[PDB]
Amino acid sequence: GNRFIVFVGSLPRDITAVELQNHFKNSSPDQIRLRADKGIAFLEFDADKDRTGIQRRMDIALLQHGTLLKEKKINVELTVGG
Repeated sequence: GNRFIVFVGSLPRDITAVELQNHFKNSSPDQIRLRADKGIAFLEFDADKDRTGIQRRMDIALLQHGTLLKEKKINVELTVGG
């Protein structure tokens, strides 16, 4: 309902939660679940936490689309509404 999810993928085989937390630290996610099985993860963000702040939190997370992580390039897209 009052939350959105970030589809992050293409992650390295050796990925660590430390490297996930430090990336999205500024965007402040609610949920963090890494699935190395497909090199993807799920990051929920509580929209109810801030009606006018959830936007920037998503922007900051979305800006990581194509960033480099542990010598791999990763993707970031929306997941909820398609």
